[PDB]
Amino acid sequence: LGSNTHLKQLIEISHLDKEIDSLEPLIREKRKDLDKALNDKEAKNKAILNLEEEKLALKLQVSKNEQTLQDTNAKIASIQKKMSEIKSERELRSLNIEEDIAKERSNQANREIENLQNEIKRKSEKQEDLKKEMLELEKLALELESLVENEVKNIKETQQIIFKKKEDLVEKTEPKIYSFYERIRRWAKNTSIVTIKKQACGGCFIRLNDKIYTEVLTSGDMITCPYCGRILYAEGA
Ligand SMILES: [Mg+2]
Ligand SMILES: [Zn+2]
Repeated sequence: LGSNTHLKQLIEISHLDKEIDSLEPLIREKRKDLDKALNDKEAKNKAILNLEEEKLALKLQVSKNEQTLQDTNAKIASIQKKMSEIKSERELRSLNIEEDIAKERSNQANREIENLQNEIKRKSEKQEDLKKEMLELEKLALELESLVENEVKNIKETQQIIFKKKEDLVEKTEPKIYSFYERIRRWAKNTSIVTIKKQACGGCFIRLNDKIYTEVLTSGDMITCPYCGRILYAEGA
């Protein structure tokens, strides 16, 4: 089926595969502060541009309010002109009140415009803030980058050395045995070879029946789990 020396050979290889893989989180850890700075800087850059779209919409409102304020003031002017020419003096008190409503609407527009302009200003202040933060983050990225990339390069060279060792080991392995390993590794990755714990597959955790548990411990072969297909071994048999 396999044989214990073939099992040994695959255990050595599978450990070198795990080494190559488990160094991937290491590269990520090494980059964490640097990637954080770069990603925060990009997020703040987007926030500046978003705030610019909001300032644009607000500036459109300022302009719309400004047109109605122009209309309102023309109406005031027109009411006052009518008061000058008058007619009688029924309407002097009447027009004073017409004018008063129009004055109030013009006071509302002036307040609304001032309010919008205030919101615009707060956004421009926030933009200046973000811009300063972006520069601190660039300063940060530039500091971290020299070492981080050297550290990562040294780690890559280690994965190559590990792979070179794998080549040497694979070259000494019965091609059929290796391929049986690789076929399972396609889907199972680094849970390809597992130990028995309790009486269950160390990979799918479903209890192995008496016949199979005995077979793994007693016989000098290499057995696969009947539920998931993984290679199984007793840590010492
Ligand atoms: Mg008056
Ligand atoms: Zn299993």
